Amino acid sequence: PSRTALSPGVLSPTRPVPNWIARPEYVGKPAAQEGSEPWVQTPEVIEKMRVAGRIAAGALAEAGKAVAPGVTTDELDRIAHEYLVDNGAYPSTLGYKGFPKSCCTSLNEVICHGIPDSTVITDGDIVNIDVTAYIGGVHGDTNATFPAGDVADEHRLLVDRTREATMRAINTVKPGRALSVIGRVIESYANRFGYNVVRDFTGHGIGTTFHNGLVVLHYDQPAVETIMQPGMTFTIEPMINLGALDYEIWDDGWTVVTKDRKWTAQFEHTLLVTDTGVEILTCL
Ligand SMILES: Fc1ccc(CSc2nnc[nH]2)cc1
Ligand SMILES: [Cl-]
Ligand code: NI
Ligand code: NI
Ligand code: NI
Repeated sequence: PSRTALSPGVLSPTRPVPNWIARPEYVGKPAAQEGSEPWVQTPEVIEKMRVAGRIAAGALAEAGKAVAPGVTTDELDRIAHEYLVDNGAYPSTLGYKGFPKSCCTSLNEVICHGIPDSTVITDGDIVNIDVTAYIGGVHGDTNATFPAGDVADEHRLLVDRTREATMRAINTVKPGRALSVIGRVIESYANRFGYNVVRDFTGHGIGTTFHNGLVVLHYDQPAVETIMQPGMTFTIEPMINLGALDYEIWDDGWTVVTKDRKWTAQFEHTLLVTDTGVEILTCL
């Protein structure tokens, strides 16, 4: 048997960032300056995003390595935070529209945007950790769902098939392809198992800004005319649900949970469209 429905715990004090680390503009402001930037990056921007992406990948791997029964989500945040700052990177979530931590930790029925807190991870949980680094004036964004101890077959297959859906979408990235093929591949794969792909949350262009206005749908909608072009950088980050798509937000205003409390899994990479195919920027 698995755990029952989560409730919110208490947050640790705000984690400090040394002053020599440049803040993204939106830290300390109610909203962010983003959503109207070019989608294709310059070679110099792409080189800085390789750095940001590899640091984020490091933070995710170190926090992921710690996922185990007994560990709290706040403990995962401390590991991510420290990895980012010791690498000279600002954690993009920290202060983003007031978000109070340095990564999102979303267990079980939490679709996304779980706030690291006193919540204790337990056997059979699935723990998504989503972390973004801001360094060299650019962002790199990545996430993965990690099993804690032995997970029930249905939840283990949900995680594995979500990771496979994500890799299948990434391997469709190639200049000239409609961006829509990503959602077509993800949803067709998910529907084999009777899963539902979340529609209200999407992937996004990313560059000097965290969400540059480019939207990447994870469901099938071929009316979108956008084509993948060399130099474009965006995320693929499908959330796939065992149950229905209906959701609710906690009183904290951030934590997004499935209304029927059935579990959900997500993976995410920041990608570059190259002249021949794709490069994953959030790689170790
Ligand atoms: F409003 C928020 C709060 C936290 C995040 C970081 S999780 C995430 N990574 N790609 C999309 N979302 C993003 C937006
Ligand atoms: Cl989002
Ligand atoms: Ni998000
Ligand atoms: Ni993310
Ligand atoms: Ni993202």
